[PDB]
Amino acid sequence: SGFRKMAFPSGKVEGCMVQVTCGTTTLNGLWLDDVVYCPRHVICTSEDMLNPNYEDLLIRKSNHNFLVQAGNVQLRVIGHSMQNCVLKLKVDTANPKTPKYKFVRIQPGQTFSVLACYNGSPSGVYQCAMRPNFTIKGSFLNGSCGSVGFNIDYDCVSFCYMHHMELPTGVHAGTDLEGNFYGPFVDRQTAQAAGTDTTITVNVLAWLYAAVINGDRWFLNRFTTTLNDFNLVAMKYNYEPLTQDHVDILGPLSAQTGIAVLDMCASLKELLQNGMNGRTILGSALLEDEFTPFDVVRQCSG
Amino acid sequence: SGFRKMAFPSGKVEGCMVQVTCGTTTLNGLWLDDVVYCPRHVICTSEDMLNPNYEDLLIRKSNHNFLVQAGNVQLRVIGHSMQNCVLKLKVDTANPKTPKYKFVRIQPGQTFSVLACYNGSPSGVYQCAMRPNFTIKGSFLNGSCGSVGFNIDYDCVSFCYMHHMELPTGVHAGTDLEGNFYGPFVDRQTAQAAGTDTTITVNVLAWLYAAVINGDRWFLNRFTTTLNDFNLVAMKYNYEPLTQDHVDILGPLSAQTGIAVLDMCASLKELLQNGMNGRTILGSALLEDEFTPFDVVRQCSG
Ligand SMILES: *[C@H](O)[C@H](C[C@@H]1CCNC1=O)NC(=O)[C@H](CC(C)C)NC(=O)OCc1cc(F)c(F)cc1F
Ligand SMILES: *[C@H](O)[C@H](C[C@@H]1CCNC1=O)NC(=O)[C@H](CC(C)C)NC(=O)OCc1cc(F)c(F)cc1F
Repeated sequence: SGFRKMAFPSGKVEGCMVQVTCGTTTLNGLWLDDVVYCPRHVICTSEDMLNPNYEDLLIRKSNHNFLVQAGNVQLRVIGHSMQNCVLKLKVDTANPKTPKYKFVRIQPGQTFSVLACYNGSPSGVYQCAMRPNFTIKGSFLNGSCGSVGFNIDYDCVSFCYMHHMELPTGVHAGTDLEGNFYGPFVDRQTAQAAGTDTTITVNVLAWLYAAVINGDRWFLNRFTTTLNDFNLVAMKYNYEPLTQDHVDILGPLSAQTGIAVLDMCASLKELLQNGMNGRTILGSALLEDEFTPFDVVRQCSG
Repeated sequence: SGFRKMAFPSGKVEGCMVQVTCGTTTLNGLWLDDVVYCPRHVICTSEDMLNPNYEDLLIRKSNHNFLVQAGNVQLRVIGHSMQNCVLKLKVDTANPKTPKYKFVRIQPGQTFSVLACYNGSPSGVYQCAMRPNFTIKGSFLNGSCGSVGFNIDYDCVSFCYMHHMELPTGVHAGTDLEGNFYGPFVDRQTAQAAGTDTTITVNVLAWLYAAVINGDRWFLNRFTTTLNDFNLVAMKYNYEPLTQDHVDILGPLSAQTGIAVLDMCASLKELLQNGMNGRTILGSALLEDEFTPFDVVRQCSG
């Protein structure tokens, strides 16, 4: 009973967070086996940030320019390299707490847990969706770079995000763990604009199924719609098109509730056209689009 | 930048969760030093649940009736006792991962992180407030009992909640770690009603300060109010009275934003009387009351 935005338990990742210092710049790194991963802008200084030439900056560095601190213990850096926008620091000690892990590059609309960290020390955990415009709506202050996002599946941690920057609109941008930015962003100290965002339709439908599973039924109707006709209304309200692949993904939730997917689409259409009229769904006065179908199944039951 | 509902990192608690089995009943326990804490209704059966006599049920049990599983390892139960609504199981092994910890009984309006668990295995983490009617709005399924709520302060875990039951309205009730229920509830398989709930005024004000710190200023006004006059309007909208102690607690946030507390009260009064007119605050169309002043300061900065 109840439905909450829920993060994965963070213990397996907490044991991987370290502090990386280069000069007067300190941020977080991810320590897996004998490698530490961190954002390459740790090697920048005050005037570098505007438009840094990272290959030049890195060639001017040596191993002893990097300070890695794991709790109170200093780790010796014995090699360094740059891969896209991430720095990889080889250290003399393999992390004894390295979980089973993978690196994954996620698609827009997928969610993950963020372990916000400062100075190598975890601060809090929360759930984020990769927006269609490749930003996330996080909570990050100075010193948070190198915090990572992840999913957990049977004690295997899939890392999918490393934090690098904030945009002027207060949203956030970063890379996969191979250092490739999500979206068009670059790691420079400049105001960068994201594309216009859209609402993740398949997630809104998943969340309406969660509401029914939890006993919220007031928005259902007897009407039905075609997929093409639903997507015409979706365009008008800046919702992503719903594909047949999305319909199939909602299959299990549709089977558990007995509500056909295109039936739930007819409910969403009426909610988009008439509003909620002062009612709420799962406690929300706005339609929620940061729960995937997987998130709903993981948390709901019978 | 950004403001998110954020849980504490859960690693220190994950290493304390075990499975407790009595007969065909399985739930979660908390393993600290050589004691396992769990809800006493683990010793109930099908017909016991309606109105169990727990002292009778426990006198009919012996140590070997309790199965404790820590991961794959079985722990030997070498003693047992009941304290209020919690069972305490002495085991032959002290938990090597026992954090520094305290047991605390919290006041309504305070928040904590919940580590939802099933079969001794952590499932997810989320933040909850103890409501004025001593329920929490959680997400708990069959098998979740014994999941705990906690706060963390400089690597000391303060445990404040253990989960025992759901109410017919879909909210949740439980005990402190000494086994005393929050609120009037009892651990019987019966429909129990909570008192009428009210909104946590000091938390709503804290969250309005978070919005200003984050650049949301549209709800401010030039007007001001007295505390007595604010509390007359609070009663009309089912808000808790604001005390001078609450005003003092909001001191730091007021000093950082330059907005006097009674000035922010005048904003809240106008929001209560006129609504938001289709605008949002920190992404919310409803006023949020599950962030304490401490939560805001912990997460916000300059
Ligand atoms: C790394 O810790 C930090 C995270 C930021 C800091 C505040 N909240 C965050 O998420 N990342 C940065 O500070 C990056 C460093 C660059 C070298 C990549 N810069 C950044 O986020 O700048 C944002 C920015 C910059 C300019 F110039 C603007 F005009 C607006 C703006 F939002
Ligand atoms: C323990 O795991 C479980 C947690 C519940 C199960 C579903 N969601 C939860 O949070 N606790 C219980 O099942 C307790 C056991 C009692 C012996 C304390 N019962 C319970 O929650 O019942 C709720 C209930 C009971 C009756 F009879 C009703 F009519 C309504 C109702 F909500």
